[PDB]
Amino acid sequence: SGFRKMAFPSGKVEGCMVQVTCGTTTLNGLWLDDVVYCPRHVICTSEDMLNPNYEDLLIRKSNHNFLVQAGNVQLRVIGHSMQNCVLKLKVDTANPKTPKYKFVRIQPGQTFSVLACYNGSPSGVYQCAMRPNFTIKGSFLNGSCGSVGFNIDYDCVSFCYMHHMELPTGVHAGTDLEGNFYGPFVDRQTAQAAGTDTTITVNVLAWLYAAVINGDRWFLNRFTTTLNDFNLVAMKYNYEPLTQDHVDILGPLSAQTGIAVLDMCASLKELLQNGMNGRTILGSALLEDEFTPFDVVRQCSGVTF
Amino acid sequence: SGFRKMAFPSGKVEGCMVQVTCGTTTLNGLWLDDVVYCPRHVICTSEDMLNPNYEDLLIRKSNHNFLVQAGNVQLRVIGHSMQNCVLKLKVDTANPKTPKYKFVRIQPGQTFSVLACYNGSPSGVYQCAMRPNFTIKGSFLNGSCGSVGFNIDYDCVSFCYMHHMELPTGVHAGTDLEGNFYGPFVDRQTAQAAGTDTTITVNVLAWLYAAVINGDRWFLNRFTTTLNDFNLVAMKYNYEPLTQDHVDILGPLSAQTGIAVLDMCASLKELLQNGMNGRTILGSALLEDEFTPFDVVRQCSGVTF
Ligand SMILES: O=C1C[C@@H](C(=O)N(c2ccc(N3CCCC3=O)cc2)c2cccc(Cl)c2)c2ccccc21
Ligand SMILES: O=C1C[C@@H](C(=O)N(c2ccc(N3CCCC3=O)cc2)c2cccc(Cl)c2)c2ccccc21
Ligand code: NA
Ligand code: NA
Ligand code: NA
Repeated sequence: SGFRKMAFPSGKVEGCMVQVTCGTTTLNGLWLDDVVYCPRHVICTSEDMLNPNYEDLLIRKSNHNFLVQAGNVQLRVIGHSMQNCVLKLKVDTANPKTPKYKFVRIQPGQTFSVLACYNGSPSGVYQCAMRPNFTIKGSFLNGSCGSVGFNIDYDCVSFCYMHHMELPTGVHAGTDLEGNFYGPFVDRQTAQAAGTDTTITVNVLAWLYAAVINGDRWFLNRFTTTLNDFNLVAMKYNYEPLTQDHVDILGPLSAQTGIAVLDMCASLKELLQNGMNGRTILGSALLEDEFTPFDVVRQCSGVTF
Repeated sequence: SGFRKMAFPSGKVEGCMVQVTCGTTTLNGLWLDDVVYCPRHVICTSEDMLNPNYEDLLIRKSNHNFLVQAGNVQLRVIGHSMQNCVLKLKVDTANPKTPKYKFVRIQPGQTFSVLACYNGSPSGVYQCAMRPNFTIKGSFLNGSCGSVGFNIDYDCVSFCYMHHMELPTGVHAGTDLEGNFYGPFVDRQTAQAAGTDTTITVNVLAWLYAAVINGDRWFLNRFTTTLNDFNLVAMKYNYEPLTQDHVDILGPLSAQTGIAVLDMCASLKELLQNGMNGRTILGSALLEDEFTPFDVVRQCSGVTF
């Protein structure tokens, strides 16, 4: 028992992190097989960040202008290319620590672990969600660019995020590993609007199921609702509308607990309308939305990698 | 910017985890150099757990009764010995992935990362604190015994915790790596009192400093206090008394922010007495106490290992 915000064990990813330097600019890269992936703004000076012409900037660079260090080992760069907002540096050595891996583009509301890195060295790991507005609420300082987000299934690492920028509002933006931003963002030092965000309803409901499995049960009530009725409440409180596909995904937790999804929705509706009355659920005084239904089942069943 | 409950990168520890089986009972062990460390209740059956005579149970075991598997590496056991509540299995192979390491006994209020493991395989990592009453609020299922807690400083892993037990209250108890329990606990399936817990005041203050550094400043007030006055409030709210040693440890954050420690104490006093009025600090609606002053500085300054 217990329920924590648990990250994937980071060692398979740690072995892939390198330092990339171009002129005087340094950030992290990801070394998989004989390619290093990093944010393309490695080729910028501070002057350039306001409005970079990345194609013109990169034309000034040759292979020997990219220094890649993996611990104390220098890698030889033999090719470079830009793909969207990432650079791909071909190196003459396959990383011996390459895990089984895939690149995935995750959906809003999905979770992943971040390995925060500086100078190609890991500093910490934490779990977060992709917000409905395609930002993440991370913890990142200058130099953290090229830090990656991932999920692990048994021996296979699915990379989903590469960190690029902090917005002037203090939330974080980045790309998939093919260099396409999540959300409307561009890699330039400019104020940039993020959507209105919303709370990830299916995750809240998953966490309430977690709470019940752990014996926090005070918020269960004698009420039920309908999808339509609940969705009126969701709208008012800036929650995502619930769909039957969400109901289906919550079926395992419903069966495990015996609590019908729409009954748990009725519990949630009462918490939205009445608040928590100075009580807590799984150590939280807010409704928590950074656990997926898959996360709840995996933590509550001890799955390993 | 941003502030998250960040764990240490777990790779150096993942390479030390092994499966230990004795008869039909399986749990995790920690393979360092040519020794494997695990909880001594590996030698029990379910019927033994109510009142184990560990010395008598262990006298029935020889080296060949302990199976140790490191992935599919099967290790040969050439010696065994009990130290307090831990078994030490001497093996004929030094672990090639052994990090630089030390064993430490941490103090209540200090934090560490847990690598939760099952069958010798890592499932997740999360950060937690040693409570004032020497329990931890973890996430652990049957099979998790032998999972360890640690801190990393550059290249050196300081092991501080080995998981042993869930109490019937659903909080967790364990030992240092010399097998001595934190707290009054014994390794037996019996109800065991943990005694009154308290909030780790110096950590709450550290986290308020973190909040200020991150621009969450609404709780700063026009007031100051004294140590004595604050300690009366701490007592009423089951907070640890603040001492000048704690004030000294908070000096770096006080200097960074320009807020004198007793001024921050007065902000904390007002939050204790008035609550948060439906507001949040660093995404929490409670006062958080699982970050040490060293943790805040490390996260806010980007230190790597
Ligand atoms: O999470 C981050 C990463 C970083 C960031 O956001 N940058 C950034 C990247 C490179 C530089 N460089 C390059 C040359 C010398 C230098 O400092 C600076 C800032 C950024 C800004 C806007 C647009 C983009 Cl695409 C990127 C940052 C700075 C402060 C606090 C947090 C964070
Ligand atoms: O975090 C844990 C670890 C585990 C626990 O607490 N055990 C435990 C250890 C071994 C067995 N064994 C041995 C033989 C087959 C078997 O099941 C069982 C329970 C325990 C209980 C009381 C006293 C002590 Cl020292 C240990 C547990 C069970 C359920 C949920 C969570 C947790
Ligand atoms: Na997030
Ligand atoms: Na983004
Ligand atoms: Na303990």
